[PDB]
Amino acid sequence: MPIIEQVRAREILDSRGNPTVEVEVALIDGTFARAAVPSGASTGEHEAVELRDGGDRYGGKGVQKAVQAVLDEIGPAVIGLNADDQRLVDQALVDLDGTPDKSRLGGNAILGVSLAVAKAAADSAELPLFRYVGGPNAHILPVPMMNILNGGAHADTAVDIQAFMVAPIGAPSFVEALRWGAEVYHALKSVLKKEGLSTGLGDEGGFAPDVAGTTAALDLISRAIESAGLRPGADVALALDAAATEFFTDGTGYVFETTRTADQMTEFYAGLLGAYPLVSIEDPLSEDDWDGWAALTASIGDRVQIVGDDIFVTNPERLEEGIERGVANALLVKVNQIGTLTETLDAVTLAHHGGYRTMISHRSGETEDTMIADLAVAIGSGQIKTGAPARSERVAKYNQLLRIEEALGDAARYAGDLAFPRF
Amino acid sequence: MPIIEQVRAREILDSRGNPTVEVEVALIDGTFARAAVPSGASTGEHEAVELRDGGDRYGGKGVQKAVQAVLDEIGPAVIGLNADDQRLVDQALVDLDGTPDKSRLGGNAILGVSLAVAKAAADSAELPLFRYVGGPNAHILPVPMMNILNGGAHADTAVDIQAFMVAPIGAPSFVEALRWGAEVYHALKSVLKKEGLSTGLGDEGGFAPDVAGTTAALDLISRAIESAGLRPGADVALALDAAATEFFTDGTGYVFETTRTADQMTEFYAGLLGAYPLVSIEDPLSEDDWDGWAALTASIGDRVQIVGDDIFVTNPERLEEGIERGVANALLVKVNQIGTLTETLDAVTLAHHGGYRTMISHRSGETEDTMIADLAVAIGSGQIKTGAPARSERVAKYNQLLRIEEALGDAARYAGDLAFPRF
Amino acid sequence: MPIIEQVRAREILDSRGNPTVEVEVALIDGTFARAAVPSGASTGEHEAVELRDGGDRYGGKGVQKAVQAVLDEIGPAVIGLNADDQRLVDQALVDLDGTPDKSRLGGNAILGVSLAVAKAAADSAELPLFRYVGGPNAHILPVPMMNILNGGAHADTAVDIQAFMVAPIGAPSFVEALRWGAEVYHALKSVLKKEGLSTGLGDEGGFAPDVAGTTAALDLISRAIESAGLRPGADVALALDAAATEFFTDGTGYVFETTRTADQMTEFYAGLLGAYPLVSIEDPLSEDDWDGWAALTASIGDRVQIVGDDIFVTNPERLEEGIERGVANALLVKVNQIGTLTETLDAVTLAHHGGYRTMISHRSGETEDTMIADLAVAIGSGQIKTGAPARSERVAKYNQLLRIEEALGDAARYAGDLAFPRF
Amino acid sequence: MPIIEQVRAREILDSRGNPTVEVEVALIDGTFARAAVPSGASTGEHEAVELRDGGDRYGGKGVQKAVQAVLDEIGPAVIGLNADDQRLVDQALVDLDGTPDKSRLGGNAILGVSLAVAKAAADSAELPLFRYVGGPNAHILPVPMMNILNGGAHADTAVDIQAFMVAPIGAPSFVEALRWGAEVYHALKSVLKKEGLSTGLGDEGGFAPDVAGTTAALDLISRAIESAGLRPGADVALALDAAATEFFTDGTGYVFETTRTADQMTEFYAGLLGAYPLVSIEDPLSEDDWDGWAALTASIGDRVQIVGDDIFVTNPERLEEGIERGVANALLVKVNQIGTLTETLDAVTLAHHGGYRTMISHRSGETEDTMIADLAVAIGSGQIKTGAPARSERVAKYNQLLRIEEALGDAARYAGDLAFPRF
Ligand SMILES: [Cl-]
Ligand SMILES: [Cl-]
Ligand SMILES: [Cl-]
Ligand SMILES: [Cl-]
Ligand SMILES: [Cl-]
Ligand SMILES: [Cl-]
Ligand SMILES: [Cl-]
Ligand SMILES: [Cl-]
Ligand SMILES: [Cl-]
Ligand SMILES: [Cl-]
Ligand SMILES: [Cl-]
Ligand SMILES: [Cl-]
Ligand SMILES: [Mg+2]
Ligand SMILES: [Mg+2]
Ligand SMILES: [Mg+2]
Ligand SMILES: [Mg+2]
Repeated sequence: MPIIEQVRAREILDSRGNPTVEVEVALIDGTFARAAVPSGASTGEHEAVELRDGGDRYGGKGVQKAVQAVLDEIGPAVIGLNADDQRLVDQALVDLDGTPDKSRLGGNAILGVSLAVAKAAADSAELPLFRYVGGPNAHILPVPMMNILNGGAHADTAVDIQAFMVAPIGAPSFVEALRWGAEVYHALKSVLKKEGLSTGLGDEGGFAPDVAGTTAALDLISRAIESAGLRPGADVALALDAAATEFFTDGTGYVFETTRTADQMTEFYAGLLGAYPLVSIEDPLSEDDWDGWAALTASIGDRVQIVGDDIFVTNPERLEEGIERGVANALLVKVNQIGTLTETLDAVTLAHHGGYRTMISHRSGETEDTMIADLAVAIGSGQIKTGAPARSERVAKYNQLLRIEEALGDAARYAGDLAFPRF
Repeated sequence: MPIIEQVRAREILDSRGNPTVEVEVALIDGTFARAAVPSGASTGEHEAVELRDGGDRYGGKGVQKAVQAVLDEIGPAVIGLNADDQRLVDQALVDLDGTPDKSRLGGNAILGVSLAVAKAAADSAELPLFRYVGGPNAHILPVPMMNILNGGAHADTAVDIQAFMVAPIGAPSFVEALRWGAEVYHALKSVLKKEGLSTGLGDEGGFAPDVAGTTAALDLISRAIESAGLRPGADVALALDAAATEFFTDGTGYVFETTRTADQMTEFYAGLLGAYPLVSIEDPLSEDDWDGWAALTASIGDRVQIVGDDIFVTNPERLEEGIERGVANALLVKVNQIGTLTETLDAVTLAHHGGYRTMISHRSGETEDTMIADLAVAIGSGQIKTGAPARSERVAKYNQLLRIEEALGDAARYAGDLAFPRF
Repeated sequence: MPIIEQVRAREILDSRGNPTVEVEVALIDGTFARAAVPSGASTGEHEAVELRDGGDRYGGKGVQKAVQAVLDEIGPAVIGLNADDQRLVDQALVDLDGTPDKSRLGGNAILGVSLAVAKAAADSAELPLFRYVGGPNAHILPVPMMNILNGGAHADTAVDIQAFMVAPIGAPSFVEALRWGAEVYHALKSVLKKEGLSTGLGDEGGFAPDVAGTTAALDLISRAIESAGLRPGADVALALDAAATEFFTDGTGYVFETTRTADQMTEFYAGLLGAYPLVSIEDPLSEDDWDGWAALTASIGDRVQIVGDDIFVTNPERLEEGIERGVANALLVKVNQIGTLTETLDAVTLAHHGGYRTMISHRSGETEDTMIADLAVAIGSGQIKTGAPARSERVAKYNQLLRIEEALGDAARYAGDLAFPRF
Repeated sequence: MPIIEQVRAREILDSRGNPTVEVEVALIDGTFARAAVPSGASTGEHEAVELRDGGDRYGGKGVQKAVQAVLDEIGPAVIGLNADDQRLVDQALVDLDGTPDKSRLGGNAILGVSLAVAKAAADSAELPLFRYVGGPNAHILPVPMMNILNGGAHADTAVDIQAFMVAPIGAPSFVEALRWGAEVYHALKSVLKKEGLSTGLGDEGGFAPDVAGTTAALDLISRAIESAGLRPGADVALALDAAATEFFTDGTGYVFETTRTADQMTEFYAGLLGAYPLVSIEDPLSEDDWDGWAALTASIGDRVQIVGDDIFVTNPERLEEGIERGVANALLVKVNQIGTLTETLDAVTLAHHGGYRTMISHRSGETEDTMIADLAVAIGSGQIKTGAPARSERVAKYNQLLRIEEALGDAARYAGDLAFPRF
């Protein structure tokens, strides 16, 4: 019987050396599971609240209050529940907290317990996590959307686009797709050395060279793909996270490379589509620019995937508003933006039912936890955004997808160019 | 370890007294599961082939060849496989057969093994079948689309529409929705007695009274809903299976109540939408009328759900062609039209990803097997078509949904009017 | 019974996106364990040989030959052995290979199997890995020697010292020591931003700012410690990896910041000891400069720990030669330099018996594997070198030490300033 | 789970027929273990206190108070602890007692519980005791230091040296080394019969013939080695326990064979090194003669192992003082001198880290318990002092080393002449 017996939490460090929550759940059958919670560098206004300790300790970023909340309140509210009743457990966490944004117990305390319970349920059932969450039909390995060059608020350069990604869509399999991603990243390291540009890594393991702007960054990436013996677009296509909220002024406009309107940003993005093998653009406009996004999606949404991150925050409520308004055609899925597995899967359901694609995403503050790799296959997103093929908080996810591919055998299918029908 | 050890089959009878396949699978951990295969009265041209024995025995409808195929060939090909690898098992069945339409081993032999393996995997994992297929997020109880009055090729009347269904969309829960369906069906029995019309049941448990046509049948149903103390549309809405292939002549047109064109049938259906609280119409045109369907879906598809049954036959290939052509907005899901659980779930995936709704369906020849009730919740269709609340091959499904609702507790949600946003 | 039943290997990626070996071992009692192998960016001449595939794939760095060697040859030679007989298993791996430097099967294939077997033995015995390797007396949490600023061959600067580390020796506990390391690293990020220097990370997660030389780097670190509210030396002391082989010419001398002799390098190092709270210096001279090292150890060895890395390569044979010659007073312990757990522990034994201290070390190419954290406590080194508190291939080790500290309860002791009696 | 459930004690007799403590521990998984406590004939001033009953019974040497202390107080303080947490259990015993020298509960009550818990933990983990204490690297069989001729306070003769030992350093294996020890002991019996000297045994199973002094005793032993067909020094070397405290007067000097100073005793010992194949001398000076020992160790410590017994009493505190002062180069390890396994292993750690060798030792009052044989291999001392190859309280240890050698197979290594690099 997979009845919850014990729930504990501890403070560990994330991949930027800031504290985060790790939760362990033990079931009465001796099943033990452990889940760690990611954290964003900068966050959407609309995200679930992380409980942070304040004061001097770790710059105010301690999570001892979250840890105490798991031991004093969450444990006692969920011990005796069946870990298979993920929706009951998640509803009891949400009711316990009693707030819209999980500001009392913290989204970080609550997601910790939610993910650990799911992991314990899967172990008890003797099923791999992808198969317990997705059922026996879970088999699709995601195209890895790999951040290899950074800009925006995440850089000390004149590039305002936050992330430049490669997507090995033409690969026959996920094992070959990871290798393609790795070989282009290694060749970009060599191209950067040869141009005398910096090869220091950012948070996501990508390079942050000081370059002129968006097209200069895309040209270096294209050179890297060719240098790896691969064809841009057919083999390795491109994607962006503009994260346009970071360069947007409330009620004013987009300060980009020139102040521009939503419609001008769209002309820019349209220009990039004509010049480059772009399959996806994330957050091309800001998190509350509902009019701009609708007009942009109407303009270019037939030609490229448009991903809502900060505009949706993995929230069914804000995503429903977007589907209604014809805003974006894809949802970035961040479990810690919403706080429970159940609410994450309701958002994925709302998207998938509504014709929108999904992309599972890391946070800039990640851990050795690989659960999003299992999530990406469980929900059959066909797309994952979990960093450069460097820094093991990113690579551990890619290694877990290798293991999932191997375990599926001839049942595995790599999403490849079927993730992006518009390209 | 849920390794397949034994696979046996026997000939049993379906709900019309014709033979069908039942398969039992035993795993090395002592797990035992049993699955029975439904059969259609009349079938789509494009369905997986049922192996039938021919000769005198049971009118040519014996399934001893299918039973022998399970023992001589399928068992030996899948023993030693892990029952958790549903896609490997289904691929090995499809490769074993080696034909497009499963004409060598039979769709009936193959689906038997496929469904029994899935059931055995769920038992081994100690999970209810809905939760093993759908994962921990499976929680949505379907609106029951209950056939209470028949016509077409299934009748001796002037009604050409095959099925008239009630849909208790306004109910707060599936337990109340089943009761509403039952009380309207009982009141329709009383209305029919009072009009001197026949109360003999058809295959699906609905009545087949000799009435004038479509609007006469809808009026009697509306009287029944009011007689039960319920409001037509707000509480109990209406749906149809025209099954228009049954009154279509190849290259000619629709002989309906008058020969009509696809566009004329659409004017008729449009007329019914203005006069009646219709939420869904299945097969309004014939199985290969791709032009007619596109024009109909363009005309009324914003106003009502349009379900493809015979046009799609639960086939990813034919459904892809429909999505491309803007044909229908819903897929009728019939596991035995395609032959494996895996191919059924790929069709559901293709639909759900593509913005199309799904409705799990019985066949006119059903069994005491309740697996489609678990399927409807697993895939979160929000809709099931499994007969009148009479004849236990129909009622056993409704009873299994009660048990699933009870087991989910406060996690259960009834789809209600959210299954039909267009109404 | 912990009899080895199955041995498998797969190619995964390390923290620099290059391939490495991961090995899984299953025992007949159902115990399953997984071990990943690290890889050095540049290597000592004397290290165990890594089998690499060559050709185009992953730049020649594929490990498919190593993976095949684990499946074709190692598995068959160790299945049926008791996983508790670590020395028998390691001797059978060494005899199987039949070469001095493990050049036939590869140090990477062999260490994979060695570490996985040890992990499986610990799981079977139901003991944490630190307690199975070190016995019930294992309780000492290491001072973390955290690389926060890089130079040498690992940089594009004028600093020739490869690694600048902080050592929180004055902390009351490992949990406080990790926090001190994290807060100084965060304050160094702020000091670097304020001097307009690069905050891109190197392989070990440290910063690589373009600075003048050794004393400029030490001054920035000292500013960071003070900025964190900590006292240099008393709270946070300093350590170096000169890696002097990287700037040494065979038979010629040390090109450093000026060509210098071994004795001149020693005058430099002696100067740094008078000016800075240095507790340790690794590889102050080159890997085969036996005369230089003896004279340096005689000169300053009473005043500071002198660590042999490339001079010893975790080899009992080369370490014995050093003890005999009065060369160094500490051994850097790198399991993959020697290839088996058993030979690693014989080197630690030879050192500890001989009055030499040990420091467990990461490689620049690391994985999500945390086994060296368990090793550092098992052998009671009191010292570990496993990166900056950034990049989870480094932080996962620090998180595992937190978990080990918590599990020991009041039995835990933090090595603190007792790791460095000379300071 | 190896949780302590029951702790009982009984009074048994030691090898001299005096009472001692035996402790049994039962764990909740059904593991049962038994440990007996040795006792010294005469003791160091600084040893842990043995609780003795006083009065008439067994000459005042009853241990009923110790037995009662195990049942009334120790059991209740350690039941519910994990037997794997040896340091927590030992700390709880030390805190319970609350005294420096364990004078309240008794070192004999406390060591009984400590050793039984360790044995129970090893059984629960299904590991031999040497492997549970020493980890998988424990493999070194000790040179047996076998007392074959006695003098001092342990005799009625003019020999003031307490123990004359043979050390079969040249043997290829422990099985051959035991045989060499046995054959020399049998030949010494024959040499003694032929000189008309007594063949009655002392407490340690050695002979106590009435001889002239030290050189007369060494000559008889040398004759015995030759008579066995072995070469003195190359095959069988010699060692001494002077136990010089027994012939030392507080503040006065050494009454030996002549009153002598520390420096004169050293001239004597130096003379014996020139004339005889001596590898080790234990307690050459008295337990508090810190100046004498330093000067002696400076004089001859390069030429022979100098073992501290009564000067260290297996106490980390007194051993630290010796390492600081350059006093001795080896620690005699007597678990009952300190009272817990944990404090014994901290003393071994302090020694081994500090370049000092260890020799595990029996007490003159021994039992059928063989645990020190497992300890000697666990800590890889390479040396054990556990009597003549006569009297089964001595031989049971040698028999247990045979069993440990056999169980290690080709992983076993005999320390041989590598235990004594100075010879
Ligand atoms: Cl919820
Ligand atoms: Cl869309
Ligand atoms: Cl998707
Ligand atoms: Cl298939
Ligand atoms: Cl649609
Ligand atoms: Cl649906
Ligand atoms: Cl070896
Ligand atoms: Cl030294
Ligand atoms: Cl050390
Ligand atoms: Cl202690
Ligand atoms: Cl020494
Ligand atoms: Cl030793
Ligand atoms: Mg974003
Ligand atoms: Mg139909
Ligand atoms: Mg180094
Ligand atoms: Mg003694």
